[PDB]
Amino acid sequence: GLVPRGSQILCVGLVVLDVISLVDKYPKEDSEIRCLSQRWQRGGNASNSCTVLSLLGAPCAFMGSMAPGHVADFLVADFRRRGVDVSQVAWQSKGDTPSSCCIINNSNGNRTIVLHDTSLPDVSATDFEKVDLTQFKWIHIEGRNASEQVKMLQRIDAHNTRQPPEQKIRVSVEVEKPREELFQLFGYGDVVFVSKDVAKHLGFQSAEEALRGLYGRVRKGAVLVCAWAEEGADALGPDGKLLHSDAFPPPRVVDTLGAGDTFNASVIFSLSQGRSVQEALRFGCQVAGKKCGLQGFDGIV
Amino acid sequence: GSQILCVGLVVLDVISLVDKYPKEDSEIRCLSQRWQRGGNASNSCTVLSLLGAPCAFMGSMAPGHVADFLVADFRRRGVDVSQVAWQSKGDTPSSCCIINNSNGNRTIVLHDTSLPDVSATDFEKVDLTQFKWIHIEGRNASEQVKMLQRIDAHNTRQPPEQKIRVSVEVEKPREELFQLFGYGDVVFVSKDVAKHLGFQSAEEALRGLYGRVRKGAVLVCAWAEEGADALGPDGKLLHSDAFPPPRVVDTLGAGDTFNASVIFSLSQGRSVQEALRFGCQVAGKKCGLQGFDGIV
Ligand SMILES: O=c1[nH]c2ccccc2nc1C(F)(F)F
Repeated sequence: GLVPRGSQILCVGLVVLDVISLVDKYPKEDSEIRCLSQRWQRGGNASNSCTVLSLLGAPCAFMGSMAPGHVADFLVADFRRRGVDVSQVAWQSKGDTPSSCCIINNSNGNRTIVLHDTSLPDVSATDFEKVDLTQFKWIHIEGRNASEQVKMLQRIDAHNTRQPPEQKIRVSVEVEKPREELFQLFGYGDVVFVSKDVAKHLGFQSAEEALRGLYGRVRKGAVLVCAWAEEGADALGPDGKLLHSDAFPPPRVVDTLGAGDTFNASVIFSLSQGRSVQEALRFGCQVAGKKCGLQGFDGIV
Repeated sequence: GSQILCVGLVVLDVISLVDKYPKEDSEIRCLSQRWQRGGNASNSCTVLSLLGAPCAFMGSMAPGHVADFLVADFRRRGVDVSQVAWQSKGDTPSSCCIINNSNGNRTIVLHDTSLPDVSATDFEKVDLTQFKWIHIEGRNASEQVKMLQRIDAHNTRQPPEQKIRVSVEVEKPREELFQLFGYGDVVFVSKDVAKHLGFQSAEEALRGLYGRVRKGAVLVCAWAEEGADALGPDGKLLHSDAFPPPRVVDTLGAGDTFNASVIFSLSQGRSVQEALRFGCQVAGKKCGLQGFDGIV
């Protein structure tokens, strides 16, 4: 139906069906064992950020690859359940909709993961060329297929060029996996989110070290953001003033799965609402903190 | 008396095909993913259907989007879902299956959804005149014995020409299930049940457990790559070497393929030797393929 002009936040990236099983002891190959509990969860960075923005009170839309089937059916119903607009999905004729199987040992708490197959093609620049951008006030891209995502990001810059400053689409990028191909995405977006893993792999031993060491890579006037678990988060703008927020840990830590995604979405939300980078770092840390003492995303606000 | 009835589980098998079994706390990526209609009695229905045998499934199912897929698989196959004991409380069971492509080993992490099992009450509603054979997957032993007694009673009232052949499977090493040994013309005992009783071969297990079977019953024990063995009233051991494929890619449901093919051959009046041999034959073809298409 009718989405008002420049009203939505779009998240471009991965959706996956995570089957999570809790077991007494790790299964030995060729065995038939019974789990304590089993959960079917909708995962993926851009998918999780959508759930959060819906819960935060934001009209939001997801854009990722899915193949028609029963896995896609569960995921779409979950998106819809979290009030996410699913009309921009790139429906693929060939490939398997991602599904990862996870095994949690009730004993040592260790996570054994069997990642989804590579069969499904990622969203292309041509798939993206087809999108009428006027309904989006902000577009967020989870770095995956950088070459292609660069063309998408050039398109938003092109769109923006012919628009008044009050009708310009704000853009954020996320470099979460420590893969070389992605490091070119640093040059795009008004807000750049770099992870602890990417920073550590690049050498940096802290968020100040990362932000001071990678700010050169950003486009003129961009804000480089880094969350460092318990150390809270830092942000660095074009003024050179390193901003910081201490973490807001929960009384006890329940589930940290999707905490960075909660951080990203909350920062995007705060900025989209006209708040300062400092007000936004604080908001992000408050919400990502509340989430960690919760099972899933129910009651994060 | 035409159809073959299978009593037991139906489970959604969420399959991931790996090149090597994952190490604890590791993070491997699978080659392919698939959903499959699992559960022992359900797998046996796929096989019987494929062998051209009119069959039916009776098991507990919760209406939903999972069961809708399962029923669409049964229907695509030709399995009579009419006897499904539909429940209201709970969800349909589901399992995570890691299939090692290199050797075909299958690791199953099962989620049993508390779904109430098919009871003697559900079974009394069944018209036993359409059935040629009845196979029961050892689950609620005390409850299934009542279902078995009901079949013997129908048999006493019928000529040897129109009697129902009955087969039982004891797959899990649960002491409740040993009562089933017990009933039925054919009794399938798994290698894992046999090992859990101190037996180190299919021949050992048969010589040991035969005393526990109904008078005139055939006790059958498959032993993976070591083939299968059988023992009847005559006290003569029957053996069948296996039919391994050059490259073993999927052992998920091989035992159910064996059981169903053994039932199929016997239902068609072939000797226990021929049936043993056919079971190994079909279980072998299946191990070289992913799933069940192309086993015939
Ligand atoms: O691995 C196997 N598992 C079986 C399980 C039951 C009956 C026959 C089987 N054959 C094989 C194989 F050796 F032929 F492949």
